[PDB]
Amino acid sequence: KYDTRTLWTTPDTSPNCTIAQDKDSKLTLVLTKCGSQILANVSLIVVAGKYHIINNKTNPKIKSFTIKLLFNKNGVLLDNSNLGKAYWNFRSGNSNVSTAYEKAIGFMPNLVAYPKPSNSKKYARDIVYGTIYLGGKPDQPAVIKTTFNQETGCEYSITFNFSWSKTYENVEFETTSFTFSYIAQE
Amino acid sequence: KYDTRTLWTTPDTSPNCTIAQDKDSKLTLVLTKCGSQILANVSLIVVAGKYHIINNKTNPKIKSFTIKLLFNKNGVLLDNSNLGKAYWNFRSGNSNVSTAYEKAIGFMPNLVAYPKPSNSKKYARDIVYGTIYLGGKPDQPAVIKTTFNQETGCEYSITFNFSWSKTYENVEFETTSFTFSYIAQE
Amino acid sequence: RTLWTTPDTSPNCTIAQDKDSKLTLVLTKCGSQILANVSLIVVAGKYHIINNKTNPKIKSFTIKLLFNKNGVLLDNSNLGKAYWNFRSGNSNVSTAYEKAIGFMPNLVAYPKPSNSKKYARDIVYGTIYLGGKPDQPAVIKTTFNQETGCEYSITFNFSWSKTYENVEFETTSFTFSYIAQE
Ligand SMILES: CC(=O)N[C@H]1[C@H]([C@H](O)[C@H](O)CO)O[C@@](OCCn2cc(CN(Cc3cn(CCO[C@]4(C(=O)O)C[C@H](O)[C@@H](NC(C)=O)[C@H]([C@H](O)[C@H](O)CO)O4)nn3)Cc3cn(CCO[C@]4(C(=O)O)C[C@H](O)[C@@H](NC(C)=O)[C@H]([C@H](O)[C@H](O)CO)O4)nn3)nn2)(C(=O)O)C[C@@H]1O
Ligand SMILES: [Cl-]
Ligand SMILES: [Mg+2]
Ligand SMILES: [Mg+2]
Ligand SMILES: [Mg+2]
Ligand SMILES: [Zn+2]
Ligand SMILES: [Zn+2]
Ligand SMILES: [Zn+2]
Ligand SMILES: [Zn+2]
Ligand SMILES: [Zn+2]
Ligand SMILES: [Zn+2]
Ligand SMILES: [Zn+2]
Repeated sequence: KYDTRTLWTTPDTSPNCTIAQDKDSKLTLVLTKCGSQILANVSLIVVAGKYHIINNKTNPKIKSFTIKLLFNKNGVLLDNSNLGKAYWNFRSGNSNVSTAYEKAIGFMPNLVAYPKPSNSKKYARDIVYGTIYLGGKPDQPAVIKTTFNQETGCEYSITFNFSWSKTYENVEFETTSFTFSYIAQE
Repeated sequence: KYDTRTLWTTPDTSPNCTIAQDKDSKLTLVLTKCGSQILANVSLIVVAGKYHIINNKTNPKIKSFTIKLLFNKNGVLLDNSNLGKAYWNFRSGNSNVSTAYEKAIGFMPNLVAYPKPSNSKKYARDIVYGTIYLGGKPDQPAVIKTTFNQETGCEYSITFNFSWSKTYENVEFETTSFTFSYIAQE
Repeated sequence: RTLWTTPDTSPNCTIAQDKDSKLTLVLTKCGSQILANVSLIVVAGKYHIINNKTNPKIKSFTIKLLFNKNGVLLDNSNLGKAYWNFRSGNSNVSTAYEKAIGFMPNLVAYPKPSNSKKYARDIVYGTIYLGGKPDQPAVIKTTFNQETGCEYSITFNFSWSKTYENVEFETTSFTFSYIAQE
């Protein structure tokens, strides 16, 4: 059956995301609608390019990057997002429904909770911080900062900024999972 | 909506909470019922009075404060709570249903999991800890400690204690969001 | 919709000796994701009172839940089967469940051990606090489907790095989620 309460990337490892080069990563993102809140589960695997293997010995200034999901007024993912549109859809089993969705407003971050930009200092409640671990190692933390509706050129957005303090020496950027939630638009 | 699965403060910024003076803050709290667990999402904006701008040079020992939600046997908010009664109801759209609810036991913290204070041994599982960030700045952590059913003068309670260890100088007390869950009474 | 240990404090888990602990675990199915809430009370034995001045090398322990093709708990799990069932009130359904595959950790998200690249996404880390004291953290590492001799697994490793002196191992609560098998 069509799982109309889940919007996801599918849980496979095929690259679906472009951070620095085309399809250099798998963002695994599952949004499950529990009424007024979306329960969100996220991880990242970088498979190629600039962020695949971190070396802060050779490149000490490379300490963060950003993955943006931008949505229009109907909750449809915009082309300029880092996440590709071909496997972002409602769930069917371990895959997606066949028809590209036309409406997902119920999965969008609430605009009264998280107003869009701006020319307006905004309240911090539109941010959630967490920590994930590279390679599952407990001494390899990175910060995942999630921000709602702070991108311009869209109606809604979810942004993930990944950052770290440690001087990583050939560490592959693939992460443990993090769960959060946010208030839904409808 | 008439969303009988969500009890909330609404997502607006109208001050609804009294910490040190009348309506000096907006507590944004959303309780969403996923069967036997309540999914909770919380943030705080202090808009005026003593806790609005922290200055620990002027006030070295102001390092914490508490917001309490106290409930009767039917799950109805009691007026000694810091959150105002007019701001707390079942969801309708971005607003509240027009008349106060009579029962919300399904939203109350489970008394077997989290007993009221008594002569019996108190267990730590009635607490959840998280860290939120003032102004969304990653060097401005504060701890949110949430405690279930540990107030007297009520049948159920949810208490939020906000505290910090750093010496903050002119830092605005408005927070990022935190998600947690707890076991429901019914 | 809810698989759980019941929320009472009667011991149901064997870490170092028979029924030395109460694992309170609640798994609620929100569709494609399981919402999980976990805490631990150790009541007796080696892990009840931590004293790292006396015993410097007692710094971690593991609790394993092993499941077969049907989502049924295998009896070599640390958690006892008598206690683990679908909710009815504050107790359990009268009969033992035959099926809960919809509560199992998804095997494409979280594959069993293999001879291919092993990804970290099958781990969730959190911190809980012993005695509810903010200066007594311990790490709770949760891992999906990485045990052998089972179809599915959930494992909780508890560890700490501070030198605790006479600290009772009873934790605050931690919530996490994971992608469901179906
Ligand atoms: C409830 C609660 O929160 N309790 C905490 C209490 C409590 O606040 C007080 O007791 C009051 O009640 O405090 C604990 O800490 C006591 C204080 N303490 C002692 C130490 C040793 N060092 C020192 C240190 C300090 N800094 C400051 C920079 O840090 C921040 C900041 O700017 O303030 C913290 C922010 O949260 C962070 N922001 C974000 C968004 O993340 C920022 C940010 O990153 C930067 O600003 C950049 O923008 O930074 N730095 N050092 C702290 C310390 C401890 N270690 C041990 C080794 O570290 C790790 C590791 O990397 O290996 C961390 C890792 O996450 C962890 N892994 C896991 C899975 O948990 C591992 C692991 O435990 C071991 O490796 C074993 O495998 O350890 N290094 N440096 N710091 N603070 C307390 O009382 O114990 C903590 C308690 O939770
Ligand atoms: Cl009022
Ligand atoms: Mg909705
Ligand atoms: Mg102490
Ligand atoms: Mg299912
Ligand atoms: Zn790689
Ligand atoms: Zn297009
Ligand atoms: Zn290491
Ligand atoms: Zn302000
Ligand atoms: Zn001001
Ligand atoms: Zn600063
Ligand atoms: Zn004890």
